[PDB]
Amino acid sequence: DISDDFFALFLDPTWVYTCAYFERDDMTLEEAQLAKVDLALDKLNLEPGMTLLDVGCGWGGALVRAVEKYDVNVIGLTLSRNHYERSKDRLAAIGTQRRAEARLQGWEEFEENVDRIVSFEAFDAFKKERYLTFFERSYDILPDDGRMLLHSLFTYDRRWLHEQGIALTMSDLRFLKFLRESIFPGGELPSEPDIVDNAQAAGFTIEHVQLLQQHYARTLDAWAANLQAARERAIAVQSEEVYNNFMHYLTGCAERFRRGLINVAQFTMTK
Repeated sequence: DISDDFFALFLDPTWVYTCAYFERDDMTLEEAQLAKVDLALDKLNLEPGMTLLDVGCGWGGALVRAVEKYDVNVIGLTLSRNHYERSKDRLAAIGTQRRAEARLQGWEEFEENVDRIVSFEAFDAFKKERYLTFFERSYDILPDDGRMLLHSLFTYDRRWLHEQGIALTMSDLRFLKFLRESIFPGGELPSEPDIVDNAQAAGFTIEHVQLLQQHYARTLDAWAANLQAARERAIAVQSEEVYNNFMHYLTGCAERFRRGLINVAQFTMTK
């Protein structure tokens, strides 16, 4: 696995490794990551004491913000031990009377009632055979007035891209191979209908779709600039091969968000 010490060289202090939201053009990376979390959590209409489930909680940045700003009980799920350990430690260091727990557990095994669900860039890594099952389970554990904010990457097919004046280049195919054949996201993404049609089949209404395509291009630019500035320490923690691979991933994904080849969006999902 890639060490937390490597990610610490280019992530902001929230340890959020998903698309930020530069709500104001002059926000720092940290302010834009908190704005992204707040943007999602505001759509859930949280009241203090509600229980929020975070599917794919990462290193705990969103849950920590959820407790601190919104005063909710939180459950975070992750299958990554490095993610679980940091989430566990950070939530315990919060001074709160609320429940704040991280679990080394997949959503497929989680069956408690919660009031609201949020998920940042976990869905686009699910198997397509689990798309509907995820929304059926999400629907089932939410109350009658429950809400879910699904933040997810998705891709476009050749024909839609052509209608938008975009074509995939040989360079784009070589990058697509490098994704699947290495350890990075973006390979085998869902389409937008994969999200919308399965969510609606499970009974959800799509209240709102907010695209963040160019916010991700800026986020990836910032991670790449941070990593370049810390290149020597990055190579010491890992290796030159890993540094160059990460730099190829970050700049290559930023380029393809700017070109419009893929997208990222927050789907406000109601019952």
